[PDB]
Amino acid sequence: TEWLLCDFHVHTNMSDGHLPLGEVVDLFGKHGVDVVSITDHIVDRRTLEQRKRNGEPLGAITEDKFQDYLKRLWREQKRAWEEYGMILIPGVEITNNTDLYHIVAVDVKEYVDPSLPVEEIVEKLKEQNALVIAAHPDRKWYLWANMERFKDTFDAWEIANRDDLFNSVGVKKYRYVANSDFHELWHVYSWKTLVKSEKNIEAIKEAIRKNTDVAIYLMRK
Amino acid sequence: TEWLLCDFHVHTNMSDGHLPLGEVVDLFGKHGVDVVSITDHIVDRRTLEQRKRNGEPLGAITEDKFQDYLKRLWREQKRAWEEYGMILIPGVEITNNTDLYHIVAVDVKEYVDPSLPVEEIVEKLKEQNALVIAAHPDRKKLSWYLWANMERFKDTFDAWEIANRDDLFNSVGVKKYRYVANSDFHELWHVYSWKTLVKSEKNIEAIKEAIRKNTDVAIYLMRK
Amino acid sequence: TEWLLCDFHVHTNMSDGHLPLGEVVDLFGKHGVDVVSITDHIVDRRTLEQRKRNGEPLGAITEDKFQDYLKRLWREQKRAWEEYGMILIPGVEITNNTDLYHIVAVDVKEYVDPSLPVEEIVEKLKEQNALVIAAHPDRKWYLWANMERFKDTFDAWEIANRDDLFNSVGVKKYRYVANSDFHELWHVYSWKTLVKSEKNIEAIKEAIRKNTDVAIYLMR
Amino acid sequence: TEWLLCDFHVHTNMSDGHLPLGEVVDLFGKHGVDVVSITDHIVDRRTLEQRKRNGEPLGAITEDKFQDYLKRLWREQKRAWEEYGMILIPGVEITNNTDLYHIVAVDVKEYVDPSLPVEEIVEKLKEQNALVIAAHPDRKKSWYLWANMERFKDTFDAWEIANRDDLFNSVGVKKYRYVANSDFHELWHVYSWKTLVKSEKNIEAIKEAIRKNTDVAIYLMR
Amino acid sequence: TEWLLCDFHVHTNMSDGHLPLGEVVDLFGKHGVDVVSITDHIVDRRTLEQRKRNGEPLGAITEDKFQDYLKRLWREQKRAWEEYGMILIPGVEITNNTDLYHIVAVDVKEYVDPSLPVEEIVEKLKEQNALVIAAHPDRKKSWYLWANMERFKDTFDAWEIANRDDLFNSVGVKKYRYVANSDFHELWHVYSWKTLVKSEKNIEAIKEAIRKNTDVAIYLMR
Ligand SMILES: [Cl-]
Ligand SMILES: [Cl-]
Ligand SMILES: [Cl-]
Ligand SMILES: [Cl-]
Ligand SMILES: [Cl-]
Ligand SMILES: [Cl-]
Ligand SMILES: [Cl-]
Ligand SMILES: [Cl-]
Ligand SMILES: [Cl-]
Ligand SMILES: [Cl-]
Ligand SMILES: [Cl-]
Ligand SMILES: [Cl-]
Ligand SMILES: [Cl-]
Ligand SMILES: [Zn+2]
Ligand SMILES: [Zn+2]
Ligand SMILES: [Zn+2]
Ligand SMILES: [Zn+2]
Ligand SMILES: [Zn+2]
Ligand SMILES: [Zn+2]
Ligand SMILES: [Zn+2]
Ligand SMILES: [Zn+2]
Ligand SMILES: [Zn+2]
Ligand SMILES: [Zn+2]
Ligand SMILES: [Zn+2]
Ligand SMILES: [Zn+2]
Ligand SMILES: [Zn+2]
Ligand SMILES: [Zn+2]
Ligand SMILES: [Zn+2]
Ligand SMILES: [Zn+2]
Ligand SMILES: [Zn+2]
Ligand SMILES: [Zn+2]
Ligand SMILES: [Zn+2]
Ligand SMILES: [Zn+2]
Repeated sequence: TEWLLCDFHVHTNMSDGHLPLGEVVDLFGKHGVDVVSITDHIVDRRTLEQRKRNGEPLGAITEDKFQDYLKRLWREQKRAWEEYGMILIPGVEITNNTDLYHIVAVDVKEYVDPSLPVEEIVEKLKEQNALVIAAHPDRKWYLWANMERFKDTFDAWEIANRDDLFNSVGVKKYRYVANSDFHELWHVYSWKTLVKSEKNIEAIKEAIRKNTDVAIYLMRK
Repeated sequence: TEWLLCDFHVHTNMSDGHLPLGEVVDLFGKHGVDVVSITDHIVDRRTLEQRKRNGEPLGAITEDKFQDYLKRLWREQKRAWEEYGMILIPGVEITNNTDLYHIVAVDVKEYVDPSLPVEEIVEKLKEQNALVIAAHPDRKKLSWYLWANMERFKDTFDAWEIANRDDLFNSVGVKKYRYVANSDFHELWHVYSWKTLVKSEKNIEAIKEAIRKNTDVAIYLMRK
Repeated sequence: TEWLLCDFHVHTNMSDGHLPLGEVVDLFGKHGVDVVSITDHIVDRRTLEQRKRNGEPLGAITEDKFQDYLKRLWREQKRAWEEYGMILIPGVEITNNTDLYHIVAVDVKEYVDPSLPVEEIVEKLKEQNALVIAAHPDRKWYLWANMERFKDTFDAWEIANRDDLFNSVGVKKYRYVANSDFHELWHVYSWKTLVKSEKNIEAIKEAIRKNTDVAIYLMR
Repeated sequence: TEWLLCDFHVHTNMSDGHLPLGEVVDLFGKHGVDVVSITDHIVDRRTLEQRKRNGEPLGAITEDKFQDYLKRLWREQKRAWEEYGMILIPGVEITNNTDLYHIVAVDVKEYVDPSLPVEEIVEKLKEQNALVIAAHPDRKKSWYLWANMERFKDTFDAWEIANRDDLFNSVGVKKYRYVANSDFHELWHVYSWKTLVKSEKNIEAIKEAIRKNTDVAIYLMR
Repeated sequence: TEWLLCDFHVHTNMSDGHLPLGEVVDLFGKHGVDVVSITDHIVDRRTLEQRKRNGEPLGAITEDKFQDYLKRLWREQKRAWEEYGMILIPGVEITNNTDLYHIVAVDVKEYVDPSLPVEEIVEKLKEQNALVIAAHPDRKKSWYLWANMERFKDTFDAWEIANRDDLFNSVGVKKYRYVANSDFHELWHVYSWKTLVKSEKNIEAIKEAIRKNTDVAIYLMR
């Protein structure tokens, strides 16, 4: 166990990020990030159809393309490791804009319908042995309004996002992670998670879940 | 360079803490803290006179007793190391309650008058090779002088408290200032608090260097 | 705020243009351009060494002369202003003909090695508070093959050059500018940039970066 | 003379657009377009007969209804100006799908038969003091106008150098007079290339400016 | 051409000012100064050696760090304009405490050795297209420039007629070209004499206006 620099909340142009998968990997890799998870949006059906009909970009991975999406991440795991000794973890941001809950899952293997209740989504992700994070809206909300309700539900809560800290997770002593919520280049510099863990995916998930050796770290230019 | 667990803002019953020094050291050592600074209060003359006048406790080390205070900590350095492999750094909290600024000095050697202007205090502390932290008032707390004037003091402090007890102060992070996180310990239960994790060799000069540079510094919430 | 006529991509005989600096400045001045950047080439070493070897002209400012070049441009800012109320901005075209990227920097202060990676080059230009443009090759290329990758990299992309529009910039809704890529007198008639901005260098760079009040205009 | 943002090529559900007239106006108004022309289709006889015959929608304003169509637009001129300070100009798209020329006319007052020769159409429109633009087929879609550009060099006040999200290099390379429009049918077509023109904010001044074409730029609304 | 409020003589903690660069900029920005030049000291060799030797602070930017100093100022040009619409101009105070001439240069691009003769300094600065001002010693403080005014009649673009809260009648009585600045080191020095100049809001226009000196006034900010 050394301390690893991690970012569990990162988007590409496969959903609504600015940048291609390869480039997001090169950026984080060249900046010494040890562990990154790609968490592109899957979206509730209302939101997706609202976008289709207004001719807006979907900004999401469709259920039909989700397998092809994970396949791209499976392949990038290889490049990320061989080129940077970086651990890339396939994930997803389960994004419900109708009921206003965004849930990040790390080490996902199957699509989960974002329109399902929070507990069913989470039970589904736990059946996949994914890590489950309550994401916090970025500075620029159902989970955060009902934190006591969801106390044993999530493995960790976002205490930090972009350049912002959220005192409510700390005050309640909840389990915490800190991520960039990356969409564009300059978001690479953000609060990150430092975790004391063997450098393998099961170990990393365990360490976040335990949350006894997890700190938050602000990466600056 | 392994990452070390650090708390640079800790008080004992020598100033206004609830607990005896020995007991504070034992508690931090048994909780596996790697670096602790004891930063008991020195307070401006006017505040002292006022407490003296109201017959309330001084809650501070007097100028006359400062070397005796340092002498207790130097002996505590020995025990801290022998019993826990812990680095105790003598420090102080320079407490101006008249003008409302609290400055934590880590690895202090000489008394400095808390009444002086901020930059005079800091220049004095730099001559001693002490690490100089801008302390944040705790949430159980007025408009505080350093925090109202952050841009003015940006090149004055080696670090600002981004966190204190169980609270985070987003202003530090938003501006990307150098940061530390401490307990501001007074009571048993303040041991469980935000702390600083720093990548550094386990020696006092190396630790101060790491904090000043502030590129391998994280914050860490110690829980029961 | 008035809309300004700008040309951010212009060469002189100090690199590979046909004309003297003074004459290029007058030409643009007299045709009523509000903002012009002189962007003479600096070239990667491999390409310089090749030309040296084949006895071909360098067509570039050498690293050693780069300050003397900018010096000439500082002096021309004074004259361009006094004579024509025109804003001349020192610039450069970072020309890598080994890996085929040309990068135009507006309000450049220091030489940047064109042999560096694109991202290193750009981060260096941003450190100088320069405006960074993806030059498109004239109709008579690594960046254009990799536009998605460089989306957050450039402040703007050439959507037009000489008399040619490049549909790919627009189709992608990328930030755009339009310039002459001037080398010859007749290149003064070309696609140019109309930008709504205060008439000052910082304001202009900001308005190109924002790109919300930027149009293209054909000078005939 | 400030620079006005303009769209001279917009359709409503009165021809083959998807949207109510009122909506179209509200959409352009609230996006800060200064000048809009509604240019619904009128269509050559042969095409209309063919459509009637196949039971297809006409997607055109009939000759019988043309004046009612203009009346709908005159009333919207008032609301466009009052609500948004926007100049709405009644126009039309003269649509010959038999010989393949689409001609956009801005500030139209009378119906003109799309089956007439290009040149006779343009003369009829110039007798009405209408601005006359050669419309370029949108990318999604051999066109007569565009195949015979030299023939029509002095025929049109302007050619479409841009349409929806596409640029057509042929107009610029020839250094012809140009405008850029949305060719709007669907809600999302409001984000398109548009024309930026330096002009007094009135319909005669505007038509004059496009015609001169020396203070005309194109502008991508995103 | 409206009248711009200007301060061409301001120091930061990078030389001997009390305040961070960012603060200085924020202070002038929020007080509505239109144009500021940061003019930290560069100092003659002999003075620097003397200071090193006495263990005093250098209170200067070294030749080695000059380009980094300018880089700090270029980045602040951007933030000054974006946050305040203020023009920040990189400058310098050429400080010869051996022969006693202080020369302020506005829009500087290269380091110039303060140990050079007055005239050689000014030529080097005019080769950079910098504006060149004779700085007047502040009152709190026999100076070469001021003792030899006739000698330097056509040497400087302007002389300091005012500094902090003091006016120097010698410049006006001679009817020389003038500017008025704060010579800022401490927070309270923002309230000082300043220059009001009728100019287009750009650095070349501004330098030209001061140089002509026919639309330049002095203004006490309180
Ligand atoms: Cl989020
Ligand atoms: Cl999001
Ligand atoms: Cl405190
Ligand atoms: Cl306290
Ligand atoms: Cl030690
Ligand atoms: Cl090119
Ligand atoms: Cl070229
Ligand atoms: Cl069409
Ligand atoms: Cl159509
Ligand atoms: Cl009218
Ligand atoms: Cl002075
Ligand atoms: Cl001084
Ligand atoms: Cl400027
Ligand atoms: Zn997103
Ligand atoms: Zn989200
Ligand atoms: Zn977000
Ligand atoms: Zn997100
Ligand atoms: Zn206390
Ligand atoms: Zn305190
Ligand atoms: Zn406290
Ligand atoms: Zn305290
Ligand atoms: Zn060339
Ligand atoms: Zn080129
Ligand atoms: Zn070229
Ligand atoms: Zn070129
Ligand atoms: Zn249609
Ligand atoms: Zn058509
Ligand atoms: Zn069409
Ligand atoms: Zn149409
Ligand atoms: Zn000074
Ligand atoms: Zn001086
Ligand atoms: Zn002075
Ligand atoms: Zn001075």
